Amino acid sequence: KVFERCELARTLKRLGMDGYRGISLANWMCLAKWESGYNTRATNYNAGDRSTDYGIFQINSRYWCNDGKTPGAVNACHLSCSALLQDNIADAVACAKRVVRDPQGIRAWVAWRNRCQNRDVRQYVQGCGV
Repeated sequence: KVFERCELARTLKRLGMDGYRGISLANWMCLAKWESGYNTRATNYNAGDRSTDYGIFQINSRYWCNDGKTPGAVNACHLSCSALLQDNIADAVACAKRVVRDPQGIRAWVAWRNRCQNRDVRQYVQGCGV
C-alpha cells in the first residue's frame, strides 16, 4: 500500500508515534518519505552485506527482523521481515519503536541525517489535522 501523506500522519498518531522517545510526528514522516515514499511494499537488497531493508521504514534484516537469509541476524524485534510488508503498519511501528529505544534513536537511519536532521520538517504534517 502507498499511503497518502495525511493518511499516514493520522495513522502514526493513532499508533502512538507522536513524541515517542522525544521524536515528533514530522520527523517520523520525513523518515518514511525518504526511506520508502510511504510504500509498505518497499524492499532494498544490500549486495555488500547481504541484508535487505523492508517496508515503509526500510528496517534492516541484520539487526531487526528475520528473513532467514541474512548472515549474523539478530532479530531484535522478534519479527519475520514478512510482517513489515503488510498494508497494516502496526508491526512496522512496533519495530520502529524498538529501533529508537537504542541510544542512537532515529539517527540509526542514515537517510534521516541526510534529509531531515536540522531541517524544517513541518511541511510533512501541515494540513493533516494532527
